[PDB]
Amino acid sequence: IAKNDFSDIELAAIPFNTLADHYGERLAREQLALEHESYEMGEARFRKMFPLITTLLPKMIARINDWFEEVKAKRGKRPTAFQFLQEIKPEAVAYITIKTTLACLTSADNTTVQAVASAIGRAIEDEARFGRIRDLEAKHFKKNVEEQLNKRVGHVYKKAFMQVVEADMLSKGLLGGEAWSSWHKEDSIHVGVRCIEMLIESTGMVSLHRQNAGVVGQDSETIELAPEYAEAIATRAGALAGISPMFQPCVVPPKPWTGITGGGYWANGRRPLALVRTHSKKALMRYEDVYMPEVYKAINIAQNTAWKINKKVLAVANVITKWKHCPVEDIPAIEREELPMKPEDIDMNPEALTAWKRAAAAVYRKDKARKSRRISLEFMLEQANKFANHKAIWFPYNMDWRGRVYAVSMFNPQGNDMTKGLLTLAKGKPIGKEGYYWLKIHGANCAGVDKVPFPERIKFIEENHENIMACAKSPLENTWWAEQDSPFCFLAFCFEYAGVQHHGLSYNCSLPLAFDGSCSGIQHFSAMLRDEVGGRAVNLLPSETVQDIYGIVAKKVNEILQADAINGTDNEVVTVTDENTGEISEKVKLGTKALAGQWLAYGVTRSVTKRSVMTLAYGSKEFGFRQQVLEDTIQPAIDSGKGLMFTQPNQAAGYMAKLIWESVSVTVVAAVEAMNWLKSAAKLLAAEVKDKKTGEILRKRCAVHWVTPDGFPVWQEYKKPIQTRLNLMFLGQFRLQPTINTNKDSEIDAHKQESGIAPNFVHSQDGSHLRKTVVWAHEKYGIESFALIHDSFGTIPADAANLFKAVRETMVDTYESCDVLADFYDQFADQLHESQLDKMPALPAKGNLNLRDILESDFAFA
DNA sequence: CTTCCTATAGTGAGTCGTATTA
DNA sequence: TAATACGACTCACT
Ligand SMILES: Nc1nc2c(ncn2[C@@H]2O[C@H](COP(=O)(O)OP(=O)(O)OP(=O)(O)O)C[C@H]2O)c(=O)[nH]1
Ligand SMILES: Nc1nc2c(ncn2[C@@H]2O[C@H](COP(=O)(O)OP(=O)(O)OP(=O)(O)O)C[C@H]2O)c(=O)[nH]1
Ligand SMILES: [Mg+2]
Ligand SMILES: [Mg+2]
Repeated sequence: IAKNDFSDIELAAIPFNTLADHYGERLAREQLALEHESYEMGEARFRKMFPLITTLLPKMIARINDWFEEVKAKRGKRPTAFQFLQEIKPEAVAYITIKTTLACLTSADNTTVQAVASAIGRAIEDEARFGRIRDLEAKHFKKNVEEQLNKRVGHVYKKAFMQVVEADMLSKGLLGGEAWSSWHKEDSIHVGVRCIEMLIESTGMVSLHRQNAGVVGQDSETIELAPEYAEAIATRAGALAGISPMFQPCVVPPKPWTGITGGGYWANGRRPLALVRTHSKKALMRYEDVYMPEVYKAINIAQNTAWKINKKVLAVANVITKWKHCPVEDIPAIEREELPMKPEDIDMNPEALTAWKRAAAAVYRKDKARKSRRISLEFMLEQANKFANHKAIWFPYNMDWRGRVYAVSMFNPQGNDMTKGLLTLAKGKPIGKEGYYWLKIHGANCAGVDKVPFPERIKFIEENHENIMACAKSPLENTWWAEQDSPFCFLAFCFEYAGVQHHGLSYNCSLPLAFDGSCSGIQHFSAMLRDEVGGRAVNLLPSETVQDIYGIVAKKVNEILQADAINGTDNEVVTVTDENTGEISEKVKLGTKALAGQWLAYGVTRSVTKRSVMTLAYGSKEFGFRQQVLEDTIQPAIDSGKGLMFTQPNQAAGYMAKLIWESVSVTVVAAVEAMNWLKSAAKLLAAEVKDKKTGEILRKRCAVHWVTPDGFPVWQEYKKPIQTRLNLMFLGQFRLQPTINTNKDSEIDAHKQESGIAPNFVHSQDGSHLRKTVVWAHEKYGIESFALIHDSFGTIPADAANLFKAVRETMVDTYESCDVLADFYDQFADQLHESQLDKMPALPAKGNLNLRDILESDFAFA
């Protein structure tokens, strides 16, 4: 390991020496400096900005040590937070916070004082340790190198995109150790809060508020950034200038993996990376000794995927985002969102002010979301304008306990349209014909044209030619590209399809082409049992037409809608003539007879029968569809004036769900049956056992354990947290008692462990198929670039073909020699359950559909 | 039971009883 | 001595 081997005096030397060694030197320094950028503000970097962080940063810095006095002078006990806040350079303590705080804020969802603090406290610890190493490394990567100019130049402009090396030369000094927080979540809270606390005193940046008090279930405290700053983030460009996510790209090939920790970043002065983001220590420790070469090589290749900033897009990106009315509504405007003032009168509770409590909160619920999506945008935009030039930039990868592959950089190619459109590769090659074709294809996919045969897609392109004959020239005028489902990503194409015609099929192209199936997981299910209609629905079959699984269930459910629209039942009795009004909720259970008549009045298309579908891969039944169909289509409908027919909503919601669950239950029959099967295994395999009365017991609730195709092990270990609260006199005002979970539990939550065993095993696959994919595709068709998004594996226009094919070749080959369902069993037959065994088997019946029919499946790429 | 994972996480004022320090 | 900062416990919560 790193430590125990050499004294910290040099642990910060090896990384730099080795770095400067390959690649270059100029780029070597900027690297660890960059990595450092996620801990403390550059003394020089700062003096260079001569606008926003500039103001907040110092005010905070001061307050930090300034607070250390107030505490040092006082007698009595000292605020715990302090106890470990002192031995830490304040110039960092402040910086972390701002960012880390601004970071969390970018989450329109969880902004609860819990999260932030977690996020802050973590970093602080991430600096508490690696203290000197984080510093001494600087004094080191500061001094020049050992002579040499030529080879020290950095790359000699040699356009060859330097490739990383191997564990060989890799000095044992560059590894990883305990990448898990050593502090107790309890204390980690004291720190952040206190940080936050002092961030408030110093800078008013963000304020804390009591969200929906007295609400025993939805009661919590969150921090909402102050307007001032918010306002100077939509207008004042580069506002977050010096602000950079605690994780940024790299302008050099990343440090290859070979262990549970020790990858992505080089700088041994920071926090190590976890190959598998495990919600625990032990879980990750299991992954130590695995002997799973296929897993590593896979990620190693993905990580070594060089990226370039789409200089053209950016050019317009940061431009329009500052327009009062941007052609992209997906962009949080800069204008202020008013609201319907008090409804004429004042003291009334009919349906006006009664519903006003929910007719006015929309703005109080949206002003919070906008600021989110905006703070986010400004982030991706800074990094862009930041690396805009950088020759090449890599993204480090990680994977959840399930396998799925995530990029570590917050500015990952796995983000929104803006973000993706602003990315591209570099090792491109003269697209040629094969590519040009798919290029025009990718244009359509993005153009929202994914419901038709390729021939009709390409057609779509040639048809809208002149539509681009000016879009790529003066987009600032050609507001057409900003209409397609993904304008940004589309534009990127508009800029290629334009030049490809200015240079010919010789026109090199680095733009990655995206390939996404019809409905992942559901595709894999129909693959491990061969659901005849299943694959045919998830387009997995060599169909001649685009089978919209979502749309089939529409007409399908629509069919049953006409049924109950003729007979069904009838408006059941109210709830009047009774004893003493025991239950007056809904004085009419209505009937399926009039229900269909309401739906047929709304339309019911693929829309409604959408979410409820995919979600099925996560565990969505008729119970769940109620809420979905409601808030997704019913609830909002009426909250817009329409939906004037839905007299009793909740009921109608129970109606469609009903219809829905049916329509699919018989379609993707394999999926459900499979899940129910899985969902059945866990239970009697998760819940402990006892004995013939008395009380004695034997088998202890074993943690889910099985192995993926490529070899990636995995455990569910869905333990049950043991929470508690703290007492914190926040800002000498009140007492903030945080309810937090203790990262030292041991108990396990069966229930969940159950409802999750199935839906997880899914991704585990469609996330494992992927690895094998890229690997095979690497050695098979010598591929290097991969713009994969869990199920959207992409590559250069020329590597399209090999990819488009390779995916199948794996999906098949894999679910062929391998038997997920079966294998899983063998993974516990004896290891897990002992006696009984029975009243649980009932293997799922297989279907007749040779997987080779996939190698030719035109659609359903994934 | 009732929508996976990029992890999470009911709140604050009363009232006390302890180590801990200037 | 006498002043801190807080875990522990317990209610009522629009
Ligand atoms: N694992 C996972 N991936 C998701 C989920 N939602 C979307 N994705 C994938 O990540 C991609 C981008 O996700 P986000 O950046 O989180 O959402 P978004 O698509 O930008 O939505 P919006 O434009 O309205 O901001 C799109 C898709 O490939 C999700 O819940 N889980
Ligand atoms: N794990 C997970 N993945 C999601 C979730 N929502 C979306 N995704 C992933 O991101 C993908 C985005 O799909 P959409 O573009 O929203 O729909 P679609 O099914 O592709 O069909 P279409 O574009 O024609 O409407 C689908 C899926 O693989 C989610 O809640 N959880
Ligand atoms: Mg979203
Ligand atoms: Mg998809």
